[PDB]
Amino acid sequence: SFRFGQHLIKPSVVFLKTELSFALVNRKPVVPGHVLVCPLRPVERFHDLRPDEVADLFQTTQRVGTVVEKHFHGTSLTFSMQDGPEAGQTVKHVHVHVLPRKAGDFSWRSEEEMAAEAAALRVYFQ
Amino acid sequence: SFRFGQHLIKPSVVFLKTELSFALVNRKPVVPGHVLVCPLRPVERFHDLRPDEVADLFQTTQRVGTVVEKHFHGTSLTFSMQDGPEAGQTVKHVHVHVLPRKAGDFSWRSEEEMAAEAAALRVYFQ
Repeated sequence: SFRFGQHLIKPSVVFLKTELSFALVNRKPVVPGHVLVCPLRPVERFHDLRPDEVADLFQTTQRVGTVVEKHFHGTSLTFSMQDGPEAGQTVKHVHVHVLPRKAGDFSWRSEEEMAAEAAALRVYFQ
Repeated sequence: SFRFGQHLIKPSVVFLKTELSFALVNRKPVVPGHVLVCPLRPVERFHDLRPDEVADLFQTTQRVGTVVEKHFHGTSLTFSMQDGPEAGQTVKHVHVHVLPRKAGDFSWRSEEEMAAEAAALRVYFQ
């Protein structure tokens, strides 16, 4: 349904889609609620996004961060974008990792279980 | 000159200031060209920025990242925002760390030396 690098995400796991971005649940979160926010348009590097895709990528990231920090009971969030091969980018598509954080906080999901974290998450988005 | 948490940055070390954001050189970069991009307005948490401050924080971060990746010869960039106490936020002011990255890449500056990286950097900004 949704394009992410050279993988096709099923909407079942996509919990937000805006005018220019989309958000998905992780097949292997680093921590609970580890979600990703990407631009719909498939570009590998951050300097490739027109300015609007940027305002829309990060406005959406603000929103999502708040939801997962709430739903997953964290008290802080970590945002991180590995921009390019020497920075960690495996899948070649701009993407921000949003991880909720817990006091002294510090794998493989089933298409249906991820499908469950997704529906849970859609609820906070009006 | 510029407010960052409860420290007052001298413009000598500020190399970019937009309509709503500013960028500074690090008194102790983790790697060369480790710069920070913050909202002018002093808020501690990312959900506190109105939407425009967000579009302006991250459009500016796009620009800056490109400059430091160039000037400092990296081939990738790492962007990371420690949003809140349980995520690493020491100084309590929204801020994105932009670090240039190098193939297998992997402290205290003088007000005047930082003042030098700054002037160097201002040059790429028209």
